[PDB]
Amino acid sequence: TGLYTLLSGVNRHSTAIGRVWLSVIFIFRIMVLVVAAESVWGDEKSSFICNTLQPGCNSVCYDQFFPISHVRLWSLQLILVSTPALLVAMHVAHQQHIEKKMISGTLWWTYVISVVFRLLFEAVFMYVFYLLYPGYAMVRLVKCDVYPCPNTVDCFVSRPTEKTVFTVFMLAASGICIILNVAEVVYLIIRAC
Amino acid sequence: TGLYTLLSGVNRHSTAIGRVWLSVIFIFRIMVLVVAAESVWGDEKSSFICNTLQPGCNSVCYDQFFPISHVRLWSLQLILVSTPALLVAMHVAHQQHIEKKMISGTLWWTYVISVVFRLLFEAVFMYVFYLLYPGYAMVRLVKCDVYPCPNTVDCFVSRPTEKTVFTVFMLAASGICIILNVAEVVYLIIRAC
Repeated sequence: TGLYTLLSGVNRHSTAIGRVWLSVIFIFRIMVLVVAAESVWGDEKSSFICNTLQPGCNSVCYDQFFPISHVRLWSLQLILVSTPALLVAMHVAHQQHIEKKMISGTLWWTYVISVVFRLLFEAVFMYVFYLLYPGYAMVRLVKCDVYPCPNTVDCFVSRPTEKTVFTVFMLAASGICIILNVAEVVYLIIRAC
Repeated sequence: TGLYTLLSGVNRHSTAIGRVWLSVIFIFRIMVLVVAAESVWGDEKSSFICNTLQPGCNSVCYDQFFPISHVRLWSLQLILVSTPALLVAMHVAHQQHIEKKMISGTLWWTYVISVVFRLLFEAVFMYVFYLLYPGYAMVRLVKCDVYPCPNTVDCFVSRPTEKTVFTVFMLAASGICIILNVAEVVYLIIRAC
């Protein structure tokens, strides 16, 4: 869990919000993603079927309706969100090594910049999820007319309801993280002056 | 066999060529067609297969390469060739009935016109066979690119060699019939003057 708290962005300049609340939500998202990765999204493509005899229609319809899986989007979001925290940690380690082999304002500015970047990454991933999948709910039946499928064919999705439940969980966690990051930057600015 | 000789065109004005030679060739063609109709052309479409998974490609390729079967063409040719003979026979019966209830030149002209029409029908059927199937030989493998078949597919024909043999027999018989009809009209014209 120490690696997770390091990836969250815990810093010596962090207040209570960034040290005890943001890290817990980060670990919660990690755990939910680990639980839901291969259990429920494992057979997303192998169980995807369409009512047709046309060869190759299943693959093209699946690619049309799922350009990128939800789990991969969440994994990329977590990696990109955790990147600035470890960047700051490596910078701190470099500064301490330089001190050993031989100010606070630089640390403060680095922390606020990293928090802003985390907020930006979370916001852009929320926006791209909204673009790709406008509704939080997943439907049982989809209509596909991509070549080489003739006319329009019916295709059926695996586990729509469980995927909807996990999507709601993940979106709520991301929204809470965005709100907490905004509160963190506002609190730091207020404490500055 | 009497019905066959009636359908050949035997008339009281017929010479030896039309009475003993043409009728025999007509009966020979009838017998060969009866032998070859369903024995060798029976499974022409059910055994026609193509190397593909595309639904509907077998039927469209068969229709593209065999617009009308050889056996049906020969049957239509025989029916149309035999039509003028029975037309003449019915006209003779009508004339005899009119005589009973109450010249030779009319009979002579009707006979020559019927022979000319038989020659024309045989010639046009030979020409249409040449148009549809330029080569007398049938090939084992054909290349088909008709929609919905993707790209070009290989399709295989049933009994190409036996069909080639029977085609040669039928074409030779038809050519002999054409030559005999031309000889008949020339001989009748010569005897006229």
